[PDB]
Amino acid sequence: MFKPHVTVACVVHAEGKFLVVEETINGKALWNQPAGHLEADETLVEAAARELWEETGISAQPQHFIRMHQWIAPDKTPFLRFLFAIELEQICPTQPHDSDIDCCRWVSAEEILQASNLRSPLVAESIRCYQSGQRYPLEMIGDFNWPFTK
Ligand SMILES: [Mn+2]
Ligand SMILES: [Mn+2]
Repeated sequence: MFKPHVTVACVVHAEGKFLVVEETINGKALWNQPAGHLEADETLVEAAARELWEETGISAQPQHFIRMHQWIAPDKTPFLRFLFAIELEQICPTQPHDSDIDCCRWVSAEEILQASNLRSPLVAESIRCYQSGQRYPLEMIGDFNWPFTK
């Protein structure tokens, strides 16, 4: 049965900047949203909150649903990437709990769109969706008669 990879990602915004994670991937440092795979017996939204925590060490629940992109990666690996928005009042400290993460930067929209080191083109598209003002309720992609405790 064809299954596809399912990932979650978060636009995090505060004081006019966005949070970005810097991973080194074979020798170069790239930027992504905080993003991750969805794991088993997990809610998308739950998954987004864990990947945020793991990649940045921020405790925050995703606040809205921006959009989902379905795309294929350069090596033909298929994705359903669920994108979310969180707003905070101010830039908050960060501390990744994942080894693969080198660091977090808080950066302007135009730095992300001009940047030549993005992990994929969805990283800038993401900022383009955010900026369109598109958001939705979390309930758009929510769970149904979930067996486990939230
Ligand atoms: Mn991760
Ligand atoms: Mn992960």
